[PDB]
Amino acid sequence: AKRILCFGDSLTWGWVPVEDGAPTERFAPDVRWTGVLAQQLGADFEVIEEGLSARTTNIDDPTDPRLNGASYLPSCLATHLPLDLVIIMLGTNDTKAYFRRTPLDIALGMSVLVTQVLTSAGGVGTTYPAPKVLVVSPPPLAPMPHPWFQLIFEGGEQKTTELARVYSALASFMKVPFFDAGSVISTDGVDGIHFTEANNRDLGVALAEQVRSLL
Amino acid sequence: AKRILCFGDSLTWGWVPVEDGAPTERFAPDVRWTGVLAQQLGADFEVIEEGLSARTTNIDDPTDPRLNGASYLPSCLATHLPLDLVIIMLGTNDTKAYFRRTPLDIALGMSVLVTQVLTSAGGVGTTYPAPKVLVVSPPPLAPMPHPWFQLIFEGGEQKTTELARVYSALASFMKVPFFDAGSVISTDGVDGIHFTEANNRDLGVALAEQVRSLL
Amino acid sequence: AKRILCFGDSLTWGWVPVEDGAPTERFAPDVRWTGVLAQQLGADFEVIEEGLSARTTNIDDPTDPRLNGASYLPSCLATHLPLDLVIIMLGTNDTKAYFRRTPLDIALGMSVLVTQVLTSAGGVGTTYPAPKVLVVSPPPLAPMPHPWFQLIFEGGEQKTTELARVYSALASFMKVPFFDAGSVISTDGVDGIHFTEANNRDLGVALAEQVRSLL
Amino acid sequence: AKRILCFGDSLTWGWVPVEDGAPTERFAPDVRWTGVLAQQLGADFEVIEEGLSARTTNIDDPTDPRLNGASYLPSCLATHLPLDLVIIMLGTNDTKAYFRRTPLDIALGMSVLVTQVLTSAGGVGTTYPAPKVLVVSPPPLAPMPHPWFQLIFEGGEQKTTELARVYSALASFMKVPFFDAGSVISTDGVDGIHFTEANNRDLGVALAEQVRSLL
Amino acid sequence: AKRILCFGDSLTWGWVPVEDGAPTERFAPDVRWTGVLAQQLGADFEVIEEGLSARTTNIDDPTDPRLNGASYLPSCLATHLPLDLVIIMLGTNDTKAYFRRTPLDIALGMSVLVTQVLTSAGGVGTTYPAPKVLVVSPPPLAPMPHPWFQLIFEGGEQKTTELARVYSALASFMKVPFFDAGSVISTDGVDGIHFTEANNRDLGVALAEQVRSLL
Amino acid sequence: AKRILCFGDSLTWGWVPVEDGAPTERFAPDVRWTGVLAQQLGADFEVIEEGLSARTTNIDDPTDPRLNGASYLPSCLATHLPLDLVIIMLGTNDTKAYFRRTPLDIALGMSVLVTQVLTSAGGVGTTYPAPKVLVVSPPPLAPMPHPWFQLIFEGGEQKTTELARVYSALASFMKVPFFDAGSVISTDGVDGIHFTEANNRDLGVALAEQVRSLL
Amino acid sequence: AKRILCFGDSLTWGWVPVEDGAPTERFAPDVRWTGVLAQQLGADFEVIEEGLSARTTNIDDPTDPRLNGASYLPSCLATHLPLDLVIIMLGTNDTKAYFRRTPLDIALGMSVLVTQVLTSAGGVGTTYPAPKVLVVSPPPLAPMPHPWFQLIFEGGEQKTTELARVYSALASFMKVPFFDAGSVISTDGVDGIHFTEANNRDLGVALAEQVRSLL
Amino acid sequence: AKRILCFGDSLTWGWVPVEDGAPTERFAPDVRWTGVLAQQLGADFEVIEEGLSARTTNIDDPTDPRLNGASYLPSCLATHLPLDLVIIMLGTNDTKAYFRRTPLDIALGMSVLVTQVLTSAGGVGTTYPAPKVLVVSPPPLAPMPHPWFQLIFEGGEQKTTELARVYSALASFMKVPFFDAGSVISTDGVDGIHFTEANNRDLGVALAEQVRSLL
Repeated sequence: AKRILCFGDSLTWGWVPVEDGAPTERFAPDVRWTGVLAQQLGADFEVIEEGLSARTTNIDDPTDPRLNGASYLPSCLATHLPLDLVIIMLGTNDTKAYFRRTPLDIALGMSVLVTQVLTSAGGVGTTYPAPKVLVVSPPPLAPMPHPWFQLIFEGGEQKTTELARVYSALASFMKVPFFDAGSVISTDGVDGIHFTEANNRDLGVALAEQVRSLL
Repeated sequence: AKRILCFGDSLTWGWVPVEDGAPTERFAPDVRWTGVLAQQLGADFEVIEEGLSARTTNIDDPTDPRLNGASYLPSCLATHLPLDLVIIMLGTNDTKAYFRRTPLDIALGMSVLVTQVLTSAGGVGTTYPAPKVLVVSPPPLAPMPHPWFQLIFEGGEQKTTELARVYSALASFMKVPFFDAGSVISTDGVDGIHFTEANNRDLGVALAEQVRSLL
Repeated sequence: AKRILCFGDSLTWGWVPVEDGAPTERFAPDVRWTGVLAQQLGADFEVIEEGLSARTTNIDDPTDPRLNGASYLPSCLATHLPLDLVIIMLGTNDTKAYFRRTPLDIALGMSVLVTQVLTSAGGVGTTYPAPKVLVVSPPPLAPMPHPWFQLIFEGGEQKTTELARVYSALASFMKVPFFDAGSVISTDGVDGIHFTEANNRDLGVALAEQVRSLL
Repeated sequence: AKRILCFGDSLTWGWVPVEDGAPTERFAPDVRWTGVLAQQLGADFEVIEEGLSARTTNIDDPTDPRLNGASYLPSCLATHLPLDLVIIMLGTNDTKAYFRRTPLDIALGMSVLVTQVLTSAGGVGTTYPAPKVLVVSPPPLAPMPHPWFQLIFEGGEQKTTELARVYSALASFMKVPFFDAGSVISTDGVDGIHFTEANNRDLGVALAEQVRSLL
Repeated sequence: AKRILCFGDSLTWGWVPVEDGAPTERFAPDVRWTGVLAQQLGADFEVIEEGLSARTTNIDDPTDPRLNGASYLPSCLATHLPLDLVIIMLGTNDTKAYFRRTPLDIALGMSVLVTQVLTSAGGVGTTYPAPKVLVVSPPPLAPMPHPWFQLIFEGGEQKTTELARVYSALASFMKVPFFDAGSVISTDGVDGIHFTEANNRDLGVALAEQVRSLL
Repeated sequence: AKRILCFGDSLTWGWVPVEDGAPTERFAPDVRWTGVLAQQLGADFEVIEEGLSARTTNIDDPTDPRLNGASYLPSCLATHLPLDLVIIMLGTNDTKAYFRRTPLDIALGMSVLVTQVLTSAGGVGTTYPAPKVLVVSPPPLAPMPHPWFQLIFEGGEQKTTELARVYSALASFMKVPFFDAGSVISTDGVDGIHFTEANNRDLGVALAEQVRSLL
Repeated sequence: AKRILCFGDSLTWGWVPVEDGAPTERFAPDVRWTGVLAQQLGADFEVIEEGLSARTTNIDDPTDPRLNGASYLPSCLATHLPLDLVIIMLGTNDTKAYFRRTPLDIALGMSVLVTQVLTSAGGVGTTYPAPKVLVVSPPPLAPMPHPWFQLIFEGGEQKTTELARVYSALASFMKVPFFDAGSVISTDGVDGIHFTEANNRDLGVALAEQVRSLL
Repeated sequence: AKRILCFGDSLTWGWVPVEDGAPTERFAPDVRWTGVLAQQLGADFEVIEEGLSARTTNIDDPTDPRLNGASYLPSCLATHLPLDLVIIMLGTNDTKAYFRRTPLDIALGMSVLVTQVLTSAGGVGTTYPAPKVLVVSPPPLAPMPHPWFQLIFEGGEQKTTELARVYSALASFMKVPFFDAGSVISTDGVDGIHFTEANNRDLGVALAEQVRSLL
């Protein structure tokens, strides 16, 4: 089978949006989009789920040492070889107010991740090739009813509206494929951040189409 | 299904032993012991493969920044919740000559990993409990025909022979389960380090029994 | 007896406000609010005083390496187990001009401390549970007659007026108790920063009621 | 009342020794030696308990970031002013095999702590003087039935036999008070490391005499 | 022959401008300005090419650890002794938006490099003198059709326009030779950043005159 | 004799202002103000000159690792015991544009140096007392004809007009002596930054009066 | 022409051995082995000289920050693309007594450099492939008359005798070419470390044959 | 007057030996050897005293951050220009048992200091040349009655006896002046470490001769 690694944040993990913000649980394996992707691709594909809630592209979060995507991705790639394609959907967490990042800064973080994929051939001690990479801008954020989410994401809705543009430009320069998740879904979870069951279905179906076309 | 994360090194990844040392490829999904484990346990269980070749317990390798297990594990656990059990088989790489580690130093690295599993409840924003842990000593190393492996593993065999004892002592102190892989297989790969198809099968069958006893 | 850890800054230590700014002394053990709290609760409770003047939530002070609350709290918690409750009143120092922090930044520092309490079960080698936590916003700052305090707290009053709102939002999200010190006292010390004897009395009496409600 | 800070490790915290090593609980407040000390001294004195299990003099423990005594002590001293005396009993953990420390190295660690006490006058913004210091060597370790404790303390029984000598030499050089806990008790806990109820009583009574002599 | 080291970025390496941004190749050795310089100077001179694409004066690039000029230059000078002149043309990369540098900041980076050249006498174990230095401001950037170049260089056109003035002031203060590449060429490459064949020729001819005037 | 340490920057070293900016020489020992101070005090005082050109209060200069005053002062104090008084005149370099410091930031740097003086009793192995400290604001800067000095000091003329205010407030709070050099001289050097012969004489005479009054 | 980068230490730079140890000069361009190599190969090849005296494989020298080969090589490769072959001769400096390195440690450093070459495709923004690599063990060291060289190289002659073996093993494992300089020359310089004119000729001739076999 | 910087440790500061080890005071200005040197040389020379008790050549002391000679020297040299000669007597503290240094390691630290002096021309913004250097081995240590000194200097008598040999070899290689203090005095202080009045006189007279011979 061809092997597809989905690297991302809570949107990849499958965070169930709740009115009280947190804590929550994971969408069922056949409901979260990575599962819908697996189902739509079929049994000659294997999907590997590497979504970590709150993960950023390449910035340390002072509240939690686990969340720097670029710190983890090289080790993850070498763990999962052989791989055919890595889907990277990140950037939503980088738009939190405390990071004070512009859309460019976020695209630069994404560029680091893209380069990690492109330079991954061989892993540790193998003959395996580098996978391809698909850069995915997350859908724009929506208004958030929970006061804490409103606070931590101040300015974030605005910055997420620019990610499709800056990620498309980056992908074009780096000669790697791009897909805008916002082109097929809006962020419809009750919290303004996460995905509904239908959001997950629609993105999984859309990404299966992208994956088939790329391989 | 109950979820089992197998955190380890090349022995968990499925490195195919070769006479010329490296490079190599991965054992087929149903051949490597993690796949044997999955097949033996059947559909009431799910296995997650997190084996990274050359990984250590908790020591940076000056040749490769990807290999410190303890740097990666917390992020891995939070990625994969919900989990029921983490099987950790590490320590072989720590016995390389260049690390100058004693069996105690290696057991201390394992202790860090055990604590990371025991303190993992909730992950990022969830209601999930911590998984159980199973500490696994790898089998003793064997004579290595390739001169580079002989060099990098000088003194290593003797240290691997002590890991069942030090890990059992650690596990008893921390009140967590222990299993010695060396109690069911010898290291029979042609390189003196990695596993044959039969080694993989025997370990997968043995670990399935261990999993059933714990979950 | 139930053990209550009071983790804070000079307002917890008991700094006596003086017209010449500094130096000063500590309020007497029966006058500072932690002592009032102890007296009001009686012998079924033991109050542990951990107030360090000038302490911040989680930011290094360039003038003094002792003042990062988050650097100290985990060691403090493991020292003081068994614990039933940790009361945290911090954020006033974070509002000093030189830190250039917003109310959100300060609430994020508070979030780090909350998580350190919530994840403290066991300490070093024990069977003890984590304590509960009570997040306390300090009262707003008041006019300051001393020229140096005027300088270092420029913009601070306005930030302290926002802390009840941002800490309440945080506590709600994290599902932990919140209390606003500003709901029972104003900052009445002559320096515009610290507490009078009556401020200490009133806060100690109010907090005893909070403690009894939680334990 | 005169204020006495007891800075130490699990022997100050009051670890209850057990046959199975860990986990355990704390001796009751009236049983641990810091409580005995307080009772023996009476109302003219106040005892502050700052014992952290596994704490070293001044060395980072790779397994736990909380354990470097010298990292914490300056903040602790400024927290607890006004102080009349600091009793420091540390060095047992420094004798663990993995630290590879000699008795001299351990005494040098103690020297750092002594200097932190001697240089602590004023704290943050106060008129208080520096407290006196009392350097205390812990009793020699004893045979340990638990295999993990045997492993981690290999060579440590021997090193602990030398601490009275090297600490006495240090304290003489630094012109500060010294007391050997081994002059009054042997390590009689079932694990070979920690104190019995009677050890706690005997040491508390002995230290009360030392405090009265100094204050 | 007198030896001339040309230390720079892609403008010194000889990056061929392309409409799709990247990837590209190097201008031929007789076409890039360092080769024109060598040809124009003739046999009494020797040119050493040390241009690294994307290199900055003295600032780490978060996307690529190879790019800090000041990290490399001292090792490079000691490698190439004996030297008569070092031509330094850098600053263009420093004007990328993500570095948030002012013309002054960039001139201060150039100052570090100048001092590295001035203090280079002897290298490792030699009797050789320091070379002279020639500070060169790059020409102003121009409009960039590629959306990714436009993004990463936002604000850069404006900052590059100031480099001749700030570098001239620096060089005057430091009492070292200065030349403005913008005095003889405009940035005519199709991407708005790199040099055409004619730009290379004109700059090489001009720099040959500067070299003869200094050596 | 009483021992007076003069800790400062180029204005303490005795930089001779020159129209061409740099390089320069030092004023003669009887002309620089530290020499005038010595003469005025007489031979029952010993003046120790510790002026380092370009030194800041407590901020690293990216162009030169020698220039952080606070990195050097504790070692300097311990070198020169016994000492009666330390005169600190710093802050001019902190006003350089690249540091992006406010007058408050610079006063906070000064506070670190004051504390280092006040906590210096005993040095290494001695019985000697801490010296007193005299905080001195440098005179305001003047117009600078040299384009490099104009560049690096942009915004600094205005900041230096504020140092007397912020340093007087700091000194008042810390209960240490203050003197404004601007109260007796203007910056009359041809470069707008450094002192003329008369500026040196007038400041030395004034500081001798201050020293006598303080001891 | 095909481009050959010679990455090395003083043996590549062309250090002229002298009886007084240091300082010295460089062998003439037609005498040092890199120039003999160029002459032997002729105009279809281009030799790039990157030898830095005292350079180590991958270890910082406490006396000189310029000397870590692995710190410099990635930047050097990207500078000099396009490249066809990198010849690496290093390890002599790693045998200095102060580094306390074994032959394995030195071969591990070499491994880092080999990996840097193998992973160098593309450089910064190019279409160029990775060059091939040739690992070269230096000849064994000889007796040294200068007392300082005797001191700093104590144990080094014995370690250098082992480098051909360990480098051969490493090269075999990594599936890259290997050549032992010691197979064609002995270290005949008067200082017991550096090369004579004839040593340079013989190695240049031998390495030209090696190059012709690879390209 | 020519300016002579005496850079050293307690032997340069003028530590008065005492039977109780520490604390002590400084020898009077005309009794410590730097003052003897000044009196002997007379008014055409100016001696600058830069002796810091416990200073090492270039190693951090874990007990005291002030003691790394190499961290301080470059800033000191630039402070004290113009300079004619730097006399460096260091290495005694590096022989303390806890540093685990060999004589070679200490000579390498001295080499760093020598290079700092040799490369000091110009300082910050000046026209001044580098001073000359004189490398001075301290005399051999002697038997020590104080138990703390016996402990911390274990192995030091042997190592200090080697310093004249290794420093002479170093100075010869580096082509700089060397003088052995042990050629004119023995360490006659009652503590076995520091100098008597006569030791000071004898060394000061000897060094005056060395200074005149070099200048």
